[PDB]
Amino acid sequence: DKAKKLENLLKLLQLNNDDTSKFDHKFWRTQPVKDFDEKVVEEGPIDKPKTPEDISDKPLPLLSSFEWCSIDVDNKKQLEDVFVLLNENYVEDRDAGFRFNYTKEFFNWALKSPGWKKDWHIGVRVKETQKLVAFISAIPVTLGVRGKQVPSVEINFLCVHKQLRSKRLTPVLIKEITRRVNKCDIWHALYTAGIVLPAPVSTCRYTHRPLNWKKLYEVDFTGLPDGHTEEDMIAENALPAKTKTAGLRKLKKEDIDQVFELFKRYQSRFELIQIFTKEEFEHNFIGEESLPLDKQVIFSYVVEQPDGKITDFFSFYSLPFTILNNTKYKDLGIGYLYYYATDADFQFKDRFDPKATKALKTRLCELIYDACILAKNANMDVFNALTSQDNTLFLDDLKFGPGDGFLNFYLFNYRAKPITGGLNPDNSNDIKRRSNVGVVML
Ligand SMILES: CCCCCCCCCCCCCC(=O)SCCNC(=O)CCNC(=O)[C@@H](O)C(C)(C)COP(=O)(O)OP(=O)(O)OC[C@H]1O[C@@H](n2cnc3c(N)ncnc32)[C@H](O)[C@@H]1OP(=O)(O)O
Repeated sequence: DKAKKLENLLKLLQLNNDDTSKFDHKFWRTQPVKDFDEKVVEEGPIDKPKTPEDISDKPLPLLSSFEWCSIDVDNKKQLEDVFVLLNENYVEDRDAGFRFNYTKEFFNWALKSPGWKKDWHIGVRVKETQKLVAFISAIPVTLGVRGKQVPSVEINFLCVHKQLRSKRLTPVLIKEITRRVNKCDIWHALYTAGIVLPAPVSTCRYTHRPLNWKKLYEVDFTGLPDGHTEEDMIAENALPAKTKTAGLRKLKKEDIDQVFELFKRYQSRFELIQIFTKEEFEHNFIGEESLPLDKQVIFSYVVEQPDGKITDFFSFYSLPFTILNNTKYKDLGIGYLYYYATDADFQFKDRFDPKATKALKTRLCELIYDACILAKNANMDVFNALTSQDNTLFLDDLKFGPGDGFLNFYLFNYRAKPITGGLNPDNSNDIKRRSNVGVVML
């Protein structure tokens, strides 16, 4: 009642002409989640503490015709099954012009994270045919939620085949993967969606830096502004071929220890983060051995000083679209800004000091300017960033356009207060406060 009131208001805040994928609440009403009207007095779990023994080993009943299944990443045939199911179904509109293009290379990187368990890469198949019709994945991480060590799981890649959509099969998937994670002494999750569900702990906005404006326009992924020319836009978004900041090079393995310190030192300013083990850190920021440029997933760069000191670190991952109804172009290169760290504001006591901000800003501008060059050179056509972290320092100056897509962050079975998503009351970039959202989901 005051739940629906505040939900409609939340939906109105986020109203737009769904860009990409975007889908009274009988399922979540029965779930360990913050409700909209609920003010949080103290942060912590929602359910009374439990043990694996209160949770059964028998998987939840599916309707007649279906069956569960693990997916072994390493098993080509099975892996392929996932990205076929995704690519064909992961975009609402069938004739939208674009399709997701999840590669084997990509899921090998994302789904094989330290502690990954094939039983957490869940699927559903038709009994008779063995057709994979639904998928959800879980991966282990300890989250940092305002100083508190939360041992949790990251749910991503929920997908249900379009032909049997709206069949309340999503609850079953969720319950079942909750079951499998509860049965291993994990009681929380971090999930993000573009859709508004009961527990938005945060909200950020997608933005786009054009790297190849001409192609972007020819594919209808960007507009031609009023009183402006095609050439004008080309000229406006023109990037140099070579990066500008001295010291810049790829992230070698030998850098892990020095970077990992700089990263958790830097990251420890945000209220919601993932606490990285040197193991999982190394896995995220160095991809499969020698992939070609059109298959490489994670791009990580560092700034080495003459004396060998590592000062800065930024990363980005590729996730291409397939472009359908278009004679000139078959696909669209998409870079996403990932995790980064810099020591440029370290010699300052307060993050929000006008001087500490000025310093951090002109550095982030330098680094992310180069990230763009690098991405363009990696043959990407557009560069996405999320108003999260300290992103709001450079988004505008670096010609990151406003993008009509919102990302809400959620915590399962845990209540936390609103965390700055880098947005103002009116959805413009909060350049004064920036964001305390430290995690970057896929
Ligand atoms: C350690 C404990 C474990 C923690 C577990 C964490 C669980 C959280 C996991 C959450 C995963 C997020 C992480 C990601 O991967 S977010 C990425 C999800 N991907 C997409 O949305 C792109 C492709 N979309 C689809 O395939 C859709 O058709 C899906 C399958 C998503 C919805 O299917 P459909 O449109 O054909 O209808 P339904 O009959 O199946 O189900 C309708 C009910 O389900 C609720 N719903 C619908 N969509 C979502 C959604 N995206 N997150 C959460 N809930 C969702 C909805 O509110 C309604 O419930 P209620 O409002 O009446 O109550």
